[PDB]
Amino acid sequence: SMQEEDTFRELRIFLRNVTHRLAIDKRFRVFTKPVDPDEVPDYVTVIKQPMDLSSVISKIDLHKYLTVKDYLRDIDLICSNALEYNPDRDPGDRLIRHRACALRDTAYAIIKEELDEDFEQLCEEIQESR
Repeated sequence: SMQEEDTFRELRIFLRNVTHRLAIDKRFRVFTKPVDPDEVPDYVTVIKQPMDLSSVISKIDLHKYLTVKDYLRDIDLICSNALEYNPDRDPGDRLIRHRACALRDTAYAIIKEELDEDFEQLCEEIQESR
């Protein structure tokens, strides 16, 4: 219905807003474009589902997230790809691992403070009925 649209438009705007607060943050700059294949050749062999804040944005715009839960799962993938790819054997590794976790935990904290539970519930029921 019209009212379902209203709801997803509202969702999309909230998701853009969150992604961009993540993206302007200095610590998270390295998550704002795809790991470049030509510049990191074996990434693709280890990491099967690549994800970064730019492709999250396109996905919002192509209406791929009907819930916040689905959006969070993609932010979580950004983090876990990074923990999975990066060895954990020194301070640079340590820096990047800490930023991935920070990204993930910052996304949760923002959603948690700002997302009305009745709004997400309504998003979930609309998806469950499709």
